[PDB]
Amino acid sequence: GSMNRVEAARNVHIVGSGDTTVVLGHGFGTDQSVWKHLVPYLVDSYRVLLYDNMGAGSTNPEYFHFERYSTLQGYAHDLLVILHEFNIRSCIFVGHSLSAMTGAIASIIRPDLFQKIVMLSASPRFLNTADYLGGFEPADVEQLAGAIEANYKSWVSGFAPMVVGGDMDSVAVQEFSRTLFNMRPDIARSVFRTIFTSDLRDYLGRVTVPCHIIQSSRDMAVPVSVAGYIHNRVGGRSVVEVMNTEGHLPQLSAPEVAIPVLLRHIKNDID
Repeated sequence: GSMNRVEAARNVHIVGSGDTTVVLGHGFGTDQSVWKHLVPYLVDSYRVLLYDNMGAGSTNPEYFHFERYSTLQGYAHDLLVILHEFNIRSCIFVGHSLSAMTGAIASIIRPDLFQKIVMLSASPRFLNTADYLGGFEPADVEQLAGAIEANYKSWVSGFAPMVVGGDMDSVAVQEFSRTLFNMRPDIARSVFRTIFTSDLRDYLGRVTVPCHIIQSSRDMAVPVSVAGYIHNRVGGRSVVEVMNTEGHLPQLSAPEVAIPVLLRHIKNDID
């Protein structure tokens, strides 16, 4: 029989039912399993579409890293293809980390396909300027970069607790290491470079669909002022909620706080 890796790389899964579809995208170093504490609460009222991105599940029988994955613009394009191929008419897009920005970029092109956007732990740019506080100076970025290919075994066990926060013993920190270990060393490096070189701040003014902007109050990757930045720069209506939590992946590490906030913003329009 013939072969096709585009279904396998995207790894599209659909579950539940309803008039509205909710699409779930994820951030660097993880996969669609990050939404495990969210999905059970959506299925009664919504059809839920999950997908994979940012080099997730590299070590497999058939995973070639395509050239559209060199930039975030290509991921955004690939998202629009997914929406067309499953005939989505209007959708509630929920994006974690930089998949929030890929969703934002796609909504500029086809705002009719998006009812709203829900951003979680999102940032338009990680690196600092004189005027803009991304959260990282060049030293910080290269420090993290340096250890990635020297040993991927030791980098993951040091990086994973740093991003997620709290103690290392938790299942959240272990789950993130597990998904990190599915990636290859070389693919994670090229993806890492794309993350920290990315700058999407100019796009924000073009976004016209409603955005709900959610994050942890102590995120090592995202200063609290970044939620306000996005809020002031988006072109349509928007709202901000800083949760009183720690970590870049609060849906996995603090579900008791994160999940109810996500459900409110998904189910209700901007009141």
